[PDB]
Amino acid sequence: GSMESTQQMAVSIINSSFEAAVVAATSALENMGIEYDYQDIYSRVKNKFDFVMDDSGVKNNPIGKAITIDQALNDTSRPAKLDEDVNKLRMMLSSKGIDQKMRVLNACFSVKRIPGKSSSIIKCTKLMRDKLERGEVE
Amino acid sequence: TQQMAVSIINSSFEAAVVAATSALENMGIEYDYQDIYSRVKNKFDFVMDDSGVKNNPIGKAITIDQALNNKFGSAIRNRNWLADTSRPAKLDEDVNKLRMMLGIDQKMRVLNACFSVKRIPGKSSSIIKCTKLMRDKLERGEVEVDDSFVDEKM
RNA sequence: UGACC
Repeated sequence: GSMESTQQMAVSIINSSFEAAVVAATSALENMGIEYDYQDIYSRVKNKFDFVMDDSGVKNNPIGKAITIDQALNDTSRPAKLDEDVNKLRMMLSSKGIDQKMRVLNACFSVKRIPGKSSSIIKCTKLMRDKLERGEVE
Repeated sequence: TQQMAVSIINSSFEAAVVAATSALENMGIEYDYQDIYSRVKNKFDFVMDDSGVKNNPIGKAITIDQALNNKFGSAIRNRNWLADTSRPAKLDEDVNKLRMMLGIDQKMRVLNACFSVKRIPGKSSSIIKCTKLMRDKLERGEVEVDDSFVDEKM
C-alpha cells in the first residue's frame, strides 16, 4: 500500500504551500490588530491559489510526473498526512513568534525545577534520543 | 519540477496578499497596497524559512526531477521512509509536541544556555549543538543544570 | 541532494 508514495509526497508541495499562505495572511492581519474571519481568509486564499495552480496545469503536471515515478517504482496514506501536518503546525507556530530554536529545544527536552535546590533537571525526550541515534553536534 | 515548486510557492504568497488585501477592502478598512504587501511578505518569508518548510518542498521537487532523470535513489528513499513501520508513530510524536506548543519561558532560559539550534543548508530538520560534557551527560540520563550557570549566560 | 521541530 505504498505504490503511491511519490504522488502523496508530491501533493504536500501544493498543500503545504496553501497552508503557508493561509498562515501568512491570517497572521499578518492579526499582527495589524485587525479582526478577521479565519474561514473568510482561508476561502479567499483557496480561491486565488486554486485558480492559478489548478488551471495552468501546474498541479496536473507535478502529479503526472509523480505518477510516472510511482509506476516505475511499482499503508503510506497515514504517514504523509502526518508529514503535511508537521509542516502546518511548524508554520502556525513560527508565525506566532515561536521560532525553530524554541520548537526544537522544547520538543527535545523536558526541564524541571528540582524542589529544595537552585538548579534544574534536563532530560531527553524520545525525539532527542532519535536525533542522537542520528546526529547532534559535539 | 523544482522550478514548478518555486512557482507554486510564489503563487501561494500572491494568494496570501490578495486574501489580506481583499479582506481589508471587503470590511471597509483603508490600506496601502505596498504596506500590506510588505507585511505579508515578511511573515511569509519568515514562516517559510523558519519552519524549514521551504526546504522541504524544494527538496521534494528535486528528488522527483532526479527520478525523472533516472535517479530513483531519493524517490526510493521517500517510499521507504513513508513505509517504515514506525513512521506514523514518529510523526505523531513530532506533531503532538508541536501542537502542545500552540509558558516555556523558564524552560527556554535553561535550554538556551546549554544548547544551540542549527541547520544544515537545504535541510528541513535541525542540528542540536552542545559540549562533549553535556552530550556525554545526556547520553547517560537526566542532567542537572545549576540556576547559577544559566544566569552566567543571561 | 526534503526525510523532521
